Amino acid sequence: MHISSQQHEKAIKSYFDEAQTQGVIIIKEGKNLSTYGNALARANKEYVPASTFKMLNALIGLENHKATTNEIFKWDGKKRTYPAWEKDMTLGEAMALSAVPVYQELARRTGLELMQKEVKRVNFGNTNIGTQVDNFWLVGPLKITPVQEVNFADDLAHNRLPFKLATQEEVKKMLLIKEVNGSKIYAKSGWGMGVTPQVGWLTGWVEQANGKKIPFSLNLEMKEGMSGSIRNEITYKSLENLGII
Ligand SMILES: *[B]([O])([O])C1=[C][C]=[C]C([N]C(=O)OC([C])([C])[C])=[C]1
Ligand SMILES: O=C[C@H](O)CO
Ligand SMILES: O=C[C@H](O)CO
Repeated sequence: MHISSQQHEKAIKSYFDEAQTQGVIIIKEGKNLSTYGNALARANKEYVPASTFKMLNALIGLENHKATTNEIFKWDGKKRTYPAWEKDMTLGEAMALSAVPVYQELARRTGLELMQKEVKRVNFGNTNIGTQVDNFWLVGPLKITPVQEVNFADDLAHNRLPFKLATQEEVKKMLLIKEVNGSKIYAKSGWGMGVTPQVGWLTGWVEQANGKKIPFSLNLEMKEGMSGSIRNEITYKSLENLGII
């Protein structure tokens, strides 16, 4: 509309600056990528995917019959970092809670050889999973750029990934995080705990009421003390500033 690009860029930059971190949000409209934020050079830099990999882990596990969407993964009874992980849950529940143990079990079911084949087949990030099937998305060697993440989101949103349609639809159902006046936001957060500096992600898309899908990827540095919700807050403020929601 009437707001200048200068003003949108200043606003979105300010959301990162006010959080006292450095980051970017990339938005894709059709084929065009737009880069906003306070550290634009991050757009083509590699970071661990962290829990954003759960989207791909789920696609792989479902496609390869290593789980179903109704299967309840039982809690083993051992102490976890958060109480919400000390419970039985499905893949979709684990997606929302970013329950690493569930997705480590899924990864171990898939196994190293198949996992590597599938990550290569999808062309995800640097494509390298190394030798440890249960943490390769967390500590390396798998890495991905924000441009690659928004492009993955665009692929999933439009059922373009090399998986069955129904596999993609199943995973997409797991990713609904917010509804805002008629728009739906599908996304997965990431937080690279135990990498340094720590990366934060929120990668997904907006499905507008008219059916248009607008992929995005937020990437920032998570600082001591920071709440995970800052990823969501910056994302929503940016999308709102641009009129996408
Ligand atoms: B994900 O939301 O980025 C996520 C959830 C839980 C835990 C981790 N990372 C993690 O446990 O990393 C090690 C390095 C294994 C402590 C990430
Ligand atoms: O990393 C530190 C902050 O961006 C300072 O305002
Ligand atoms: O940039 C994105 C492509 O999707 C991966 O090489």
